[PDB]
Amino acid sequence: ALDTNYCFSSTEKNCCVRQLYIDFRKDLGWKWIHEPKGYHANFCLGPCPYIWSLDTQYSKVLALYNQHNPGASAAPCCVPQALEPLPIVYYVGRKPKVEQLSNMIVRSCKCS
Amino acid sequence: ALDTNYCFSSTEKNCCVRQLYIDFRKDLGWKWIHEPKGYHANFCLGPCPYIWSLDTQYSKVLALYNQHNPGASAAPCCVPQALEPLPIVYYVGRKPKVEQLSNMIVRSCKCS
Repeated sequence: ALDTNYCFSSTEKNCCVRQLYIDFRKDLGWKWIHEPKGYHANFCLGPCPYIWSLDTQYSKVLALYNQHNPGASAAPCCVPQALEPLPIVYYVGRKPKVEQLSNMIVRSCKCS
Repeated sequence: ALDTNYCFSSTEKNCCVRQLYIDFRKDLGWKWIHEPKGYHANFCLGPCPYIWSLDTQYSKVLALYNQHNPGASAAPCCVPQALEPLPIVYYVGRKPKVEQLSNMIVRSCKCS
């Protein structure tokens, strides 16, 4: 349950959902969307120690390796698990159209 | 095609598969396997700039954000894509058994 619900509810040094806002024009150079002018994408940050949402088998061994070998580089990394859509409005000429952009918001992270 | 084939033929500063050997007894404390005594698991390390194997839409967006905002933290991370099994032998009493442990070798990485 490494979601925005848990992670935002606390400070948390391990892998977790972090606040992030993106301006469509300032950050992507997307000049074509009408609303919103940007959105809260969030991102995944934090170390992946053993027990901490190691889902795959390889994660477990890899995390475990890292314990018995601290300064290693080799470690599971914190990445998104659940992604959610973002509804927007853009004009095509002066007809407005609503599209739903898939997987734009991270709601939860994992270690991989 | 960020696989061992590509990744090992050269050095590569971006997200790519990196060599790693894991000793069952020394690194995991596993005293129950007979063969092998260890194996080459490998791992995923390296930066994820734009274009560099960005799979989900969010990854692309995140990478694009990072172009317009260089030292940003918010960035796709190098993680495995393809995992391959490892065949092993362990004793049960003195009868030997042949098992396939799933997803134990990383063959390729991606940016997420």
